[PDB]
Amino acid sequence: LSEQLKHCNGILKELLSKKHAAYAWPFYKPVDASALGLHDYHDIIKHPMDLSTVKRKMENRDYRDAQEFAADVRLMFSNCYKYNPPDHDVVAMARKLQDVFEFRYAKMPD
Ligand SMILES: Cc1sc2c(c1C)C(c1ccc(Cl)cc1)=N[C@@H](CC(=O)OC(C)(C)C)c1[nH]nc(C)[n+]1-2
Ligand code: NI
Ligand code: NI
Repeated sequence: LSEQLKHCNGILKELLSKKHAAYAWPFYKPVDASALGLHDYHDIIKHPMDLSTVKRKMENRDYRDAQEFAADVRLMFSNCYKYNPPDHDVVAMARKLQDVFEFRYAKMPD
């Protein structure tokens, strides 16, 4: 399951890669709610998450198993789906990146 964590790290690297940058970019760093004018963001989203935070957690050996990693990546998407109306541009981006994630996560070594 060090094997499994390596698969997770590969997925993370892919999500951050140029291949997917057109839709991944909003998820690169924490939402800066004040900068964006989203003064209700932290009232609605109790547990912010983004790919830089996932990357720091992976580098620090925070995640003890693949399931913990996947829960954080999915939290990041869920936050987007919670905050924004379903027809929003950023939601379309989240759905695309989540498709990339879920398909490759499903290829986890046993
Ligand atoms: C850096 C980031 S983080 C992010 C966004 C941006 C820009 C965008 C966004 C990204 C891409 C495109 Cl084409 C459009 C919007 N939207 C906001 C919510 C919003 O409504 O913000 C505006 C007030 C529209 C700025 C949002 N929700 N969740 C996330 C992760 N984001
Ligand atoms: Ni550990
Ligand atoms: Ni989960």
